[PDB]
Amino acid sequence: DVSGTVCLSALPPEATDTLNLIASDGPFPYSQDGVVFQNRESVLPTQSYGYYHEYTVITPGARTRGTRRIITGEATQEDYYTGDHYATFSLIDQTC
Amino acid sequence: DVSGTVCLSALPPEATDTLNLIASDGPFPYSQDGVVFQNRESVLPTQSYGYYHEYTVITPGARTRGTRRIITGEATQEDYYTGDHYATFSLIDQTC
Repeated sequence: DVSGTVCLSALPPEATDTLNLIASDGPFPYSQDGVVFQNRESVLPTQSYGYYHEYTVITPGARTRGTRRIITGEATQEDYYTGDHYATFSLIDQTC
Repeated sequence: DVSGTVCLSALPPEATDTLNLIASDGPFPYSQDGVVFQNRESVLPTQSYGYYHEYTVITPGARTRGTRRIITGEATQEDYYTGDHYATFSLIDQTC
């Protein structure tokens, strides 16, 4: 289940950075940016393989890619944030 | 993010000195000159560890290393100036 909606303004600023890169199709900072997200644990609605893609949201100060991601679906503005390495997701509302 | 490009001629003269030392591979005045800059806060573009190195830009009169630096990247002509101890950066344009 998607745990609600979150305003874009409420997320870390790097989430805005990631969305702006998704809009331009990159170039992306990481080679893993834009891979398919398999939705293994069925947290997001079930779709055919390839429907969802994942992108890094940089965490300043982290030594790795960290745990923050944006997952896109194919519908307009269907963008989900996770800050906990895919345990929970929120739909992003870009209007607030 | 990088805050734009600045001509070398518009930076303190000490920045020209530091760039000349980088071109000759030293000798450098400070022991810390040439160490890797980790880019921990993700202000500069994400790159592999060791892509960036740091060099002192002397501040006249200072007893310490002060707050001015050049950060080199591995690409041709990729040099960044900070006058505020890594909070902000500008790309240096050696052509002007």
